[PDB]
Amino acid sequence: FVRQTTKYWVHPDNITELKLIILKHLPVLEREDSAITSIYFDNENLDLYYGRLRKDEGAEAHRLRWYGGMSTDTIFVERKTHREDWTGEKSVKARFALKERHVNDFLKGKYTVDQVFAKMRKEGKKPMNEIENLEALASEIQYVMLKKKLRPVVRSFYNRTAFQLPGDARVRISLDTELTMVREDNFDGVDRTHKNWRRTDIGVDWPFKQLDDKDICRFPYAVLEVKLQTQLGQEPPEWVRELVGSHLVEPVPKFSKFIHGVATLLNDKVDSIP
Repeated sequence: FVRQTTKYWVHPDNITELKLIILKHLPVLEREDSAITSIYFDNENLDLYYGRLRKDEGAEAHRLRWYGGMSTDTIFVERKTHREDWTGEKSVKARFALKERHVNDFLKGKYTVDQVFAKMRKEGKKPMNEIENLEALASEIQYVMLKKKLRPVVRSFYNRTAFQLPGDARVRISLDTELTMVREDNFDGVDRTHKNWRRTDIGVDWPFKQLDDKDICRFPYAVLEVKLQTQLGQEPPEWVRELVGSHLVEPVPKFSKFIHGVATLLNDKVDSIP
């Protein structure tokens, strides 16, 4: 079989109609469970933003992500690294999990790499080479956090719903809704975070009505992702071809939420905008 993954933008007010159509064909796989929140880090010079915008060889993006509501304790510390084609290497994404109570301390170097990985080394369930890999990752994140004086700058939030028939991978779909960016920085003298890795005056309670609305960017689209596995040489189901060819959706290229968030919410601060 051949794979295809495609993303489409959807007008917000077509969401219900779109979900109804999908549900005729694929079933859905508290309301807070569907939340995905990521806190992107950068510094006062927006060094990481510019590095990612320009696609510098080696340009890193750093974000801390959690799935679900505010009782979720597992925080994923994530780093993306851009590699230019000329290197012969592919860009990479990597992450490791941390309990929430260790996040501030880890980022500050008060909770050490050895401490992060002590228990997983003790249980020896993970191959040591993988643990080594994760240690190099954690150390390098800790280092850039300090060296580049990074702090929380923008949050991305959205809800993800997935639709899938068990045992049939011909078509799998996800729908991301409530796409939102929220300021996390202190650049205007407003201390949004009070030394924490994320602001705590909101949770996953979109659309965050309690906040200063200038801190919020509500994205004007939802995102549909369709993944196909098509036996060569058959066709994808007719209903999918019809849907994707309809007025309800439009194909879109790769779009950075980090870049969109900074460029939109801190427009007065950037001197290059996509």
